[PDB]
Amino acid sequence: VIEANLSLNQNQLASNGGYISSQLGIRNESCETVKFKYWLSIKGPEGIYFPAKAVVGVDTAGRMLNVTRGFWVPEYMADGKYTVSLQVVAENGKVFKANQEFVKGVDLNSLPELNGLTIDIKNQFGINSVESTGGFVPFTVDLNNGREGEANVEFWMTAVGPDGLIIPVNAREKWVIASGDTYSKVRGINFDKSYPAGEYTINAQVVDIVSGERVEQSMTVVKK
Amino acid sequence: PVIEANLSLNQNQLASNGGYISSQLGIRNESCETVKFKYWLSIKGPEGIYFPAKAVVGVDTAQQESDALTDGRMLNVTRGFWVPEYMADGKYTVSLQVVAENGKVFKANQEFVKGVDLNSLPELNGLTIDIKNQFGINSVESTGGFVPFTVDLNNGREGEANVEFWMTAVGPDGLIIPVNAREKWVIASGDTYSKVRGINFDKSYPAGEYTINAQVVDIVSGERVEQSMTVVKK
Ligand SMILES: [Cl-]
Repeated sequence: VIEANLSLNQNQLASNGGYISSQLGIRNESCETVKFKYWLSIKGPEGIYFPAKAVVGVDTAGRMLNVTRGFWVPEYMADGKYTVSLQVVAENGKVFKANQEFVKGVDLNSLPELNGLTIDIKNQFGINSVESTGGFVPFTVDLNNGREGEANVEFWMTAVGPDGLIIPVNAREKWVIASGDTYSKVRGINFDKSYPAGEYTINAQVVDIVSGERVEQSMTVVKK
Repeated sequence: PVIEANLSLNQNQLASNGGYISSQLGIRNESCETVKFKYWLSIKGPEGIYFPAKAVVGVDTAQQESDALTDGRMLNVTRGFWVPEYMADGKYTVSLQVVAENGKVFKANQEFVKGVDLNSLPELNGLTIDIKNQFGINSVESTGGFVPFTVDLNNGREGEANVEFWMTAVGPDGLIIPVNAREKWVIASGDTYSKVRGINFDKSYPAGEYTINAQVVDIVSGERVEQSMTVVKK
């Protein structure tokens, strides 16, 4: 019905930021013509959300839409990982999204880290959705202390979902991790049948309580 | 309304060094029959902070377990949490949330502040930020509606303020809808920048909660302040 595609000309910025040029493709492939609205937005660390392209309505009367849109990422924005999202909502309510990530001030293919303490938190089996009748999704957590000295860390997780829900996934834990050691666990969330349908962001936070620096890791699961 | 939830905090104002907040949680069954539900207490704060009220000494292995209340009866529990110094100064929302077995959601929220005054506008060092749902429209019909917001930035500094401003609506299905494009304003000392910007919720947008999120940046100091307001599409 609609196929959305997003390409970024570049994916890695230095700490001072820079310019990213986006190529947007929206294809109406089906037999019927289609009306939709679309826009381009960015999500980043520290609760940053910002627009790159305003809401525009399109009636494919179908064609193929190709648009280039760039945006500046200023130095003041936090170093870390950002997600650019081309979003389309069709007249019938169907939602289509094409996302791409860029990083600022950190390496694209490295684990997030707090000055030598690396944070490896993953959706263990890559389960991106669960049935409306319920399902369970396990996550792996590995905090590896690559420093010469000990790391004093705090860790927790919530599920930020529909209807303003913020569901606890992992209570606040505190660990003193020796040099060279790793804190490892697997933690799952059971999505009970009663939880509302929609998108949940599994939000993991790790803090070095000595430096006071905090790193967040966000992972999406949809309940159908 | 099967369930009635209530929350109170023992204090609503912390210094920048943080502190300890005790909460009183009340969940009453108003229905004529037994109700089964799950409930939890969570906190949302500045800089994208979200955290659960619970802290454990070792490894958290607990499940989110259901409770039940027979006709007329009530659950009263107390929960406390530490707000560490490292957490950003600003406004926090504590939310008691209840999900009944039937899928119905009930919430009771209270706010506290850390390192800022309780009854004062959000501010960037003398530049105050006053952003409001203009007519107090908290929801729109599933068939669509429009909600205007007032924006007033008062520069109480001695020199001019250089700011960047934008708004989005963070909604269901991972939507982040542009509301106000990124603009840069130069505001003289003593002046107020005022505008009105609204968002049209098209009929086609998904039902559920939208957080209208306004962000203001002092582009000289690099400091950023957010203001979040909720609109529900039925
Ligand atoms: Cl205290």
